[PDB]
Amino acid sequence: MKKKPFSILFMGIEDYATKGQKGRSDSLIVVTLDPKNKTMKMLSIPRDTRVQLASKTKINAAYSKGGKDETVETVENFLQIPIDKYVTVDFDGFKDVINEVGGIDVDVPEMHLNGEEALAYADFGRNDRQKQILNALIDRMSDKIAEKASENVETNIRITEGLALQQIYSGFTSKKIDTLSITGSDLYLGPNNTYYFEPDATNLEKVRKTLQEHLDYT
Repeated sequence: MKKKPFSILFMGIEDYATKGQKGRSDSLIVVTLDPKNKTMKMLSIPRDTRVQLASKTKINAAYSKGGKDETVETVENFLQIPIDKYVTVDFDGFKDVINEVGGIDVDVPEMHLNGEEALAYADFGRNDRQKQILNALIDRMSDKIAEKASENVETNIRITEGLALQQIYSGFTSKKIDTLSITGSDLYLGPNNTYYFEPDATNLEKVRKTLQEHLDYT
């Protein structure tokens, strides 16, 4: 595996059976990796962020009207960086994969936790707990667990690469991820009061530059 930096979009569903306005994603987390330098940054995109979908401006419910490929292109558009790898997991598949690696501890407002727990252990308060979980999973190992956990998710991360990665990132990596944030305010629209997260322009542009530089990308 080359050691060029690259991005991963983790998308969390409930379905795999998504169809109407009810297919939407629950979690969107982006990680950027720079293997050569054993680095990593991480970003959470709040479900209600108000974006142009890949022309009104709606939440990032691009999965519902296009599936994975739409969420990916919306996110690329929103972050101005290429998404190289993706990972989509269900509610079960999630719980599952956690059991697999052995479960893991977090923290809670520490303790271990079972698929069901962590799974239920989970805007912007939910968001902190999700990175918590990812963060725990990443620490939970910094050979078959892959094969299994992998055939349970939509992804384009091959086996060789995954193994190459936990190998490169065994050393130096635990609570070091440079975690970024999308900062915005509340915006309510219409009578019924449909809620939107409106991201702060200024921060967005600093998040973009940060990631762009980490991917070595203009």
